[PDB]
Amino acid sequence: GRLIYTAGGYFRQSLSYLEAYNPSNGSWLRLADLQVPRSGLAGCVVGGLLYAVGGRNNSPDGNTDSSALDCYNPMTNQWSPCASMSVPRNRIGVGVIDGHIYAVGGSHGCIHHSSVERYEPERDEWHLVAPMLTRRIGVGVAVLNRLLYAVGGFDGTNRLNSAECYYPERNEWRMITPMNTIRSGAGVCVLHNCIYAAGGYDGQDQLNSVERYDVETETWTFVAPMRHHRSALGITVHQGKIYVLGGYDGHTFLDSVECYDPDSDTWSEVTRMTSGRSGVGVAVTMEP
Ligand SMILES: CN(C)C(=O)c1cccc(-c2cccc(-n3ncc(C(=O)O)c3C3CC3)c2)c1
Ligand SMILES: [Cl-]
Repeated sequence: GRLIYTAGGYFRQSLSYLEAYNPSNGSWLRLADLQVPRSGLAGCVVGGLLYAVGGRNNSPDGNTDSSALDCYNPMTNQWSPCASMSVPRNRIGVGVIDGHIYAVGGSHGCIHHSSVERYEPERDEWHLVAPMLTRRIGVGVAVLNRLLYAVGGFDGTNRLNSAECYYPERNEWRMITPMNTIRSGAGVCVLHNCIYAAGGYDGQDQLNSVERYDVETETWTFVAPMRHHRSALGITVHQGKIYVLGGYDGHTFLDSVECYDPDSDTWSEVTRMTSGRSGVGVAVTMEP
């Protein structure tokens, strides 16, 4: 079976939790802590291994942006450090193409990155690629048809409705149709032929709205809203369904986990995290 892994996050300070949720039986397992607490990180999976990428340790002892890449092996329940990125990237987005990890955007102090870099597990090496056309932190990233999409975020002055696409064989970014909603710190994922953008912050309010981009029609369409307004949510896909994990609603650090069924176009509550938190990294792989 396959589990939904949530790594890190934020409640009062950055967290080192790694916990796994099993959709088949409702259960949560607490597994080995991150070596370094971090919020604003991304999770991804390559070759059955879980990776935690970037973030920031917000701690009473000081605040440190992370250039770290760390690898969790479910077989051993151990974290191993990998090569660090060129730069710290808090509020990062990541996507996997052809067994390589793309690290996109994020912040280092007041630096809002447009830069993008690619990790090759077989060589344990990062290399920079073409930068985005826009500086983006709190950027949503998704992969569809071996193309990489960067969606919304914050450019240092404004939250963004814009999005762009990276064409690996041209090493080139191009704008796509902008979303119907400004979204920073949203959850972005892919399901079937569509990129979904769920929640986020629009500059004024946390959002419950959810819209999806069909690459064949180049248009964004709203689907049913989530039950909870949320920014800095985790999102993943498990068995053809979107799961959104935690985030912040303007009032509470949510423990709510909601699940979207695209056939009924409905959201439902499925479980709650063991504790409320925002800014987690999420991905899916085999059980330990
Ligand atoms: C209430 N606290 C501070 C938290 O919940 C929190 C804590 C740590 C980390 C994050 C986080 C994670 C990912 C992205 C972003 N992000 N990136 C950009 C913007 C923006 O406001 O535009 C944001 C905010 C809306 C979520 C933040 C949020
Ligand atoms: Cl932060």
